[PDB]
Amino acid sequence: ACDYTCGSNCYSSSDVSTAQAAGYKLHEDGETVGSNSYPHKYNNYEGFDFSVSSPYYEWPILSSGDVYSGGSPGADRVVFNENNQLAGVITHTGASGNNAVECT
Ligand SMILES: Nc1nc2c(ncn2[C@@H]2O[C@H](CO)[C@@H](O)[C@H]2OP(=O)(O)O)c(=O)[nH]1
Ligand SMILES: [Ca+2]
Repeated sequence: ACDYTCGSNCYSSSDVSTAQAAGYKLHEDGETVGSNSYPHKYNNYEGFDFSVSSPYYEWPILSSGDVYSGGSPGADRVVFNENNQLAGVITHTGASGNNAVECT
């Protein structure tokens, strides 16, 4: 079973932790990757009830299991905060335009 399911993509807690560590590492170094500059602030326009405090940052999580290193970020994102706490896993899949929904 998936710990997080973003559309058709299935993620385990281990996939999420691995992606989160990568994103957070770049964040503490003031570094960014990809044409879209990841990680970057996640504004929470959707107003998800993250139990973890802001500010929030998003980083891509890939269905291939690889850690994001530039190139196509796909539609899935791990969201974490300043304390390296997981806020949630979200996706653009199944959401109109640039909106996002949570992975269930
Ligand atoms: N849907 C959504 N996108 C956000 C938010 N904060 C940052 N973004 C990013 O801003 C872009 C334009 O709104 C989005 O496509 C998304 O980038 P990602 O593609 O990196 O997820 C947010 O709170 N909601
Ligand atoms: Ca996996």
